[PDB]
Amino acid sequence: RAGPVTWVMMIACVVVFIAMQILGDQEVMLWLAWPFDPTLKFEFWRYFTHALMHFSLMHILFNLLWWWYLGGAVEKRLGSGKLIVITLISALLSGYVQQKFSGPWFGGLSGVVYALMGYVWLRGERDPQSGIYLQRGLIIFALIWIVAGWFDLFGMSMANGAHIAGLAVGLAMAFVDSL
Ligand SMILES: *C(=O)c1cc(N)ccc1[C@@H](*)C(=O)OCCc1ccccc1
Ligand SMILES: CCCCCCCCCO[C@@H]1O[C@H](CO)[C@@H](O)[C@H](O)[C@H]1O
Ligand SMILES: [Cl-]
Repeated sequence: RAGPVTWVMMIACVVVFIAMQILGDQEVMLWLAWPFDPTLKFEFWRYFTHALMHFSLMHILFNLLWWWYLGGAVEKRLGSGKLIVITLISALLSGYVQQKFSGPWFGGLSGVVYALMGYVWLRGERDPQSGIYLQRGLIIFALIWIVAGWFDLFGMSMANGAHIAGLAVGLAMAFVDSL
């Protein structure tokens, strides 16, 4: 069974997605988006809660599938705290990069997913004895997912910088952990 962090993130993402359909996207953003006014700067949740908002059925579905699988394996084999820190750092840095080039109106677990991909793969590669690795088939489907994003496939128009930021964090932490 999926652990407490894997579970609560999925719940939170569904609750927020529901809230977005009922109230509208823009209204949910006013509460959860990255600070878009200087007066909102000390509302600390906003540097993270942008990761809980999704705009498309397809990104929430696939973001949560990857989260469920990679997050779940990290949680079970390496503990809940590990998953928390990976999420918080990747959300913060991917958010930071995104807002820098495209402004404060954005959201999604896309960045956090890149970080779990990076983490799980590089950790399996460098430190087999940890128990976690990214299976061959999944490397392939991860790469297709990455490629679909990079080249704007399937009518998608996302920013690459934030995704790079997320992957960098996952690699960095995998590097640190395999010493
Ligand atoms: C982030 O949300 C993101 C990042 C990348 N690189 C690709 C997609 C997404 C969102 C997502 O999962 O969208 C669905 C893509 C998809 C999956 C399967 C078939 C067709 C399209
Ligand atoms: C560009 C010139 C005008 C700027 C207008 C920006 C107003 C700042 C909005 O603040 C936000 O208002 C929301 C509802 O209005 C609340 O949900 C939220 O708690 C609050 O933080
Ligand atoms: Cl989305």
